Amino acid sequence: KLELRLKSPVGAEPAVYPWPLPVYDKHHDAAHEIIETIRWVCEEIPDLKLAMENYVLIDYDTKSFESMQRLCDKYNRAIDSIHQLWKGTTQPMKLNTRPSTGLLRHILQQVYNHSVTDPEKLNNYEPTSFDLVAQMIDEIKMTDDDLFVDLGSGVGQVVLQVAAATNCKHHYGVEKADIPAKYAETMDREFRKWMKWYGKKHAEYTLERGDFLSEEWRERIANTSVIFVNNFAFGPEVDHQLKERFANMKEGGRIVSSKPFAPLNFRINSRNLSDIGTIMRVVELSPLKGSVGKPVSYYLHTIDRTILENYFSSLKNPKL
Ligand SMILES: CC(C)N(C[C@H]1O[C@@H](n2cnc3c(N)ncnc32)[C@H](O)[C@@H]1O)[C@H]1C[C@@H](CCc2nc3cc(C(C)(C)C)ccc3[nH]2)C1
Repeated sequence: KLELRLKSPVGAEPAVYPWPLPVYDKHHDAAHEIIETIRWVCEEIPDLKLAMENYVLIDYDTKSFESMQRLCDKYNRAIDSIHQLWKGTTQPMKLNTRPSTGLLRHILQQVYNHSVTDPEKLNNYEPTSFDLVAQMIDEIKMTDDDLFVDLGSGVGQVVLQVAAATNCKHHYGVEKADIPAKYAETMDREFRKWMKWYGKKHAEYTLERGDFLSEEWRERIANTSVIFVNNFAFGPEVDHQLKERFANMKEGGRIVSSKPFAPLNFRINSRNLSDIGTIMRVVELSPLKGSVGKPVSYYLHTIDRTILENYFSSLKNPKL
């Protein structure tokens, strides 16, 4: 049918690619997706690499189908070879694995390229976040008991990313507007599709329609251990409304944001006991060197009512 097919490394349904090979944006074509996909699978399987590298030269002219099929076939043949070896005394790769950071960037990238049909329909109302978000996840030091929500989910790329790098129960995304929430519906599928295509595990997640300020979410925000929220352009109305939901939150949970929900040099005194800063720490996170008003940093808030307790331990016994 004048097309290309890649064979899944765990005998899942192959990836179909129509010719000519679609270009998605100024820096992303499906041609390189392929090349990437291949060398990423070569990564999981040292054997496939062994069967490929010692023969392949990696590079081909992407303009020619006669040259792209040349590679795909080579790859597809190497796959069968390994699958045969999978019938021998040797074990296959462990199926219950999470993606390595490197791999996952590529995966989410595919999910974007394939689901975002019109890369302009949202980018008009919106203004690599991956590397950034990755940093935050190491900073969050997430434990198997936490719950995560992205407030204002968008198409939920982060929702997905957290779901693959951490290890917890149903993680959630909340999106009000129909457009990005609609894209999220197919973003759900492709992600789950490609994950199976690669044979990698991901925590349960759910990309939802709704407003986070609404009555129902008041409750849920309080139950959620980890909160990512990009609040750069939020405006005082909504900013205050969040602080109240964050108030109810359990002890020790975290909030990551572009803008601080509590001042940085916050000392507790007379006319500030009502303020949210009383129940949380706010340490500043330094930005990754390759990501973009140039001067920007980030803020990690941790629920700490010992901050408060100390002030009420101090009103008893003035040492000065
Ligand atoms: C500016 C943020 C909040 N957001 C805008 C979206 O918020 C949505 N939104 C507005 N108010 C809404 C409402 N009350 N309920 C439902 N959703 C609403 C709105 O529809 C819009 O699509 C965009 C971020 C993008 C989602 C992916 C994402 N990038 C993140 C970056 C970060 C950093 C800054 C800490 C690194 C953290 C989390 C991220 N998630 C969508």
